[PDB]
Amino acid sequence: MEAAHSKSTEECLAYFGVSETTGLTPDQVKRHLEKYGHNELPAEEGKSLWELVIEQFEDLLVRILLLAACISFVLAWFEEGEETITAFVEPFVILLILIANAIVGVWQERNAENAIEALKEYEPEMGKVYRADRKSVQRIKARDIVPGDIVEVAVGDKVPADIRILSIKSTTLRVDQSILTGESVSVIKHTEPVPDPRAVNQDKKNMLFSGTNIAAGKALGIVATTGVSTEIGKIRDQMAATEQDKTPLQQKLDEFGEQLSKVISLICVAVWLINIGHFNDPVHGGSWIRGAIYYFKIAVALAVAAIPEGLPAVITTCLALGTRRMAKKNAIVRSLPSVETLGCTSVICSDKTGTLTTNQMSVCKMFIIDKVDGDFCSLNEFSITGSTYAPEGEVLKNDKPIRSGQFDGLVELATICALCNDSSLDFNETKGVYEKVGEATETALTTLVEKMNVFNTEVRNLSKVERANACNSVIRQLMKKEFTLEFSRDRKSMSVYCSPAKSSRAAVGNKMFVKGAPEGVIDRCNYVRVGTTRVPMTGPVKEKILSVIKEWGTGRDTLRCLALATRDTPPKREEMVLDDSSRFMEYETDLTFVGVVGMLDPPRKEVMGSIQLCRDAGIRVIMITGDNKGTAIAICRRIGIFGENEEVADRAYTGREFDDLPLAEQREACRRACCFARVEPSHKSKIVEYLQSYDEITAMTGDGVNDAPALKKAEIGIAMGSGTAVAKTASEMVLADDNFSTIVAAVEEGRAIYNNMKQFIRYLISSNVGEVVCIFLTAALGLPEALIPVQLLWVNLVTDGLPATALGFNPPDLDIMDRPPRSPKEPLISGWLFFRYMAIGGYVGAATVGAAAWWFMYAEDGPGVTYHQLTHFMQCTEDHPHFEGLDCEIFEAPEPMTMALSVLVTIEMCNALNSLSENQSLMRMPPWVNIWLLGSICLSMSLHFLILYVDPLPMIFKLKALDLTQWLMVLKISLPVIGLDEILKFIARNYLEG
Ligand SMILES: [Ca+2]
Ligand SMILES: [Ca+2]
Ligand SMILES: [Ca+2]
Ligand SMILES: [Ca+2]
Ligand SMILES: [Cl-]
Ligand SMILES: [K+]
Repeated sequence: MEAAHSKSTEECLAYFGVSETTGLTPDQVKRHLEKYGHNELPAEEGKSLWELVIEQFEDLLVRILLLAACISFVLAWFEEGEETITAFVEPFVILLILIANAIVGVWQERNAENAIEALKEYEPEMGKVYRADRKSVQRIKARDIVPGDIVEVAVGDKVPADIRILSIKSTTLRVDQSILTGESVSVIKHTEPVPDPRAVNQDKKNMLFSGTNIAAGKALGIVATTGVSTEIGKIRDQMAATEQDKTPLQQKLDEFGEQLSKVISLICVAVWLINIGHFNDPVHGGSWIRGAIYYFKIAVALAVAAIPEGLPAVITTCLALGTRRMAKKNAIVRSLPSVETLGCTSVICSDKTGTLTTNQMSVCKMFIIDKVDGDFCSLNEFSITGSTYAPEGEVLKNDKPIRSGQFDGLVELATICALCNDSSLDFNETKGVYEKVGEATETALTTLVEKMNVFNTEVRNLSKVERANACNSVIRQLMKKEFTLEFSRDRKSMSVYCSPAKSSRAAVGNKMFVKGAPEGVIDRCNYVRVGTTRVPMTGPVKEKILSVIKEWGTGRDTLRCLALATRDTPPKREEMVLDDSSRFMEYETDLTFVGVVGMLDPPRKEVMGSIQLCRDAGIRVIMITGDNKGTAIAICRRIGIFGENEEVADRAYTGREFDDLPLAEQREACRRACCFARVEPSHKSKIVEYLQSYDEITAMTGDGVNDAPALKKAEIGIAMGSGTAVAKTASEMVLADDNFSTIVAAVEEGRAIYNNMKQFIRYLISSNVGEVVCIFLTAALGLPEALIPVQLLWVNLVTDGLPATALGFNPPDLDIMDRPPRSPKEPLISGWLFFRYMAIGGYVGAATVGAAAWWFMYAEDGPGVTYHQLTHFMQCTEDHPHFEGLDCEIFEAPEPMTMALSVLVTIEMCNALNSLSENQSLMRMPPWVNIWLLGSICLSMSLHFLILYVDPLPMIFKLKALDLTQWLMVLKISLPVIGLDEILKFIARNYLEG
C-alpha cells in the first residue's frame, strides 16, 4: 500500500477491505502475512563468516587434489590392460564427491541459519492493533502485524510500522521522528491526504513512520507498509556493514583450528615420505614421479578426511537452538555472544522482592485447638500451599490433604479471616494474574478462605474473575458485617460486629470477630474454642498457644503470626460509642480464642531449589535488598542462601556497615558476602568491582536506571521484564517473569550449549584421529594398503558432514550442574579428554587394520588366507617360500579394502552414538534421544550399502559386496567401540570429577 500518504483514508481501508471498526480478520492476517511476510527486517547482508582457517585450507586441498587426478591418468593413460576403469573414472569420482561434500556442507549451513530465524521472536514493539475476533485492543508482537490491520497509539508508544493515520483521538497529536528526520522538535500529524506522491517524509504530515514514537496524543491508523517496505526499513537495509570483536571461545577455537591444520598438515606430509619405498614399484605404472602423485593424492586426501568440517555452522546451531530453548523458559537472550559467558557465571547478584520472593503475602500455616480435657492440650496444625494471591493451593495436615470443612474449628477461623478484613482479590484479565485490593497482610487472609473453601462451594467451573471472591462471598451471605472497630496501636488489633444476614431480629446470633497480634489478643481471651465447644482459658492452654506462636515466629520460616478470636456475647450496639479507639480495646474483651494463622512472603516458584542448584554448581548467590540486616539475614535462611542454623555474622552487611569498612575490608566482604541490606544505589557497582577483583564472572540483576551502571559493569546484566527500557538495553539478558529461578536455568542451558559443542568436537576428532591411525598403522607395520583416494573422500562424506550436523540437534545433557563454572582460563580440551580421544581413535584405526587382517589372515570360512607374512606381501612373486593356493594378485583383492572401509563407516556411526552426551550412558540417554541422528546415520548407512551392492558402483570404489557373515563381522568389529567409550564415560562419571 505504498504512497498511502497521497490517498484518502477510504482509499486505504478499501485497498485492504478492512472495517476500521473491527480491523482485520484471522484469514486476512494469514493472507496479508504470506503476501508481505512478518514485520521484520532480514539478514540478507553479510554479518557472519566461517571463523576457522582450515575451512579455506581444505577447499584448496580438494581443488589441488583434483589436479593430481587430472595429471595422474593423463601423464600415462595407457597401461598394459589399457584402462581398468577403476583408475580412469577417478577424476569423475572425486569431482562427483566434492559435489556431495558441497550439497552436504550447505545442508548444515542452512539449519545453522534456519535456527537463527527461530530466534526472531524477542523484545519487539508489541504494537497495539484491532482485529475481528475481539472488540478490545490486542497487545500483539510487532512482527505479527501485517500491512492493512488497524493500529492505535497513545502517549509514549513506539510506531511499529508505516501507518496512514485514520483517526486522531486526542485534541492533537505530536510525534518524535527525530531518528529519521532532521526534526528535533515533535511535529504534528493530520488525518487528510498529502496528494503529491513524491513528497518527502517531512511533508507526509499524515503518516507515522516505523521506529518513531509519539510525543503526545492517541490515534488510530492503518498500516500502509511493514518490514523492509518501511521508510526506516529502506534505510537500515541500505546501511554500512557492521564489524565485531571476538569471544574468548572463538579465540580459543581459532587457536584450535590452528593446532589441527598444522598437525594434520604434518601427519599427511609425513605419509608422502613413509611411502617413498613405493613410488617406483609396478602397481603405479612402474615409474617414479607417477607414484609420487599417487601417495600425494592419499595424503592430500587423508587430510580432507581428517579436517573436522561443520564446527562453525554446528555451534551456531547449538547456540541458536539453545537460545530458543532458554526463551521458552523466559530467558530472553539479547546477545548471542554472551550466552557463551553465561556458563561461566560464578556469582549471581539478585534482588529479593519480586525476583527471589513473590512479594505477595501468603498464609502457609495455621492451627486451632484439638483436645484439652486432661489439662494438656494438643492442636490441629495445618499447612497451606500456593504462594501468591491466586485461589490456587490446598490445605494440608501432616503433609496430607483434607477438606477444610471437615474441621468445624476451621469454619470459624475462615469466618473470621473472611469477615475481619477490608481487602479483596481482583482478577486483572488484562495481565491474566490475580491482584490484591488493599493491604497484603489482609488480602493474604482472603486468599486463605478461597484455598480453604470450608463450605465446598463449586469453583472449578467458575471464571477467574469469578473464583476471585467466591468462597469469601458465601461467608458474607451467611454473616452480615454491621460495623467495624478500626485498628489502633494500643491494642494492636481490630474486629467487626456481625449477625446472621437477612435475620429480621436483634440480640440473636450477634458476634464480634477479632483479629490481632497474639499476646494482647490471647490475654483478652477467657474462653478457648475447641471443637464447636468452648472451655475457659486455663493457665496451661494459654501456654501451648504461645509455644507454637514461638516455634513459628522464630523458626527457619520466621512466619508473621495473627491471632483469631471471637467475642461470643458482645455488648449491644446501643451501649457502644464508635468514635475513639480508646474504648475499642475494652469492647474487645472476654474473647474466645479461635485460632492462629502464620504468614510470610514466600520464595518464588523453584527459587528455593534453584539456589540449591547454584550451590551444587559452585555459583555464589548474593541477595541484595532493602530489608534490615536481621530480617534480611532471615529471608536468606528461609530461601537457602544460609542454613537454618549456619553462622553468618560476617556474610551479611548493610550499606552503612559496608561504607564503614576500609577498602581492604570491603573487597574481602565481597569474596564471602551472601546478603546485603539497605544498600545505596552506588553499592551494586562497587560490589561488582570487588567481585571482578577475584576474577569472578558475575550476573547482576537490575531494574532501573539506578542500576544501569552496575548492569553494564557486570559480566552479565540481567533486566527484569517488568523493568525500565533503559535497564533492558543495559543487560545482556531479560527475565520475562523476573524470577530468579530463571537465571539459574539460563545459566544451566549455557552449560549444555557448551557441552553440545564438546560432543560435536569429540566425535570428529576422536573418529578422524582413528582414520589417520589406520592409514598410518598399515604404512607402519607394513601391510597391503587399506584405502585409496576416493575411499577417503567417501568416508569423509559419510561420517563427517551429515551424522556430524546431527549432533547439533542433541538435547540438554544431565548432571551438568555439579561441576564448577567454566573458567576462560582452562583449555578447550582437557588432557583426559585428549586421552579419551586417542583412546577411541586409536581403537577405530585398529579395528579397521584389523578387519582386513581378518580377511587376509585366517577367517572362519574366508575366501582367501595367508599368514602374518602378509607384511612382506609386496615381495611376493612366487618366490617359493610363503606360497600356497595364493597368487600375488590376491593382495590387490577388493574385499579386504571393502571389509575395511565398511568397518570404518560402521564403527564411526557406532561412535557418533557416543556423542549424544559427554559423560552419560546410552542407557541413561538412548540413541533415539536425538532422532535426526538415527536418521542421518541410516541415510548414510544406506549410501554405503548402495555403493556395495549396486553393481555399476562397487567397481569404481574397488569394493566387493560382503555377505551377511561378512557384515555380521563388521558389526562385532565396530560395535565394541560403544562398549569402550561407555567405560571412559563410566570412569569420568565417578572417578575423575567425583
Ligand atoms: Ca477524511
Ligand atoms: Ca573431515
Ligand atoms: Ca579479570
Ligand atoms: Ca569421519
Ligand atoms: Cl482524507
Ligand atoms: K557487560
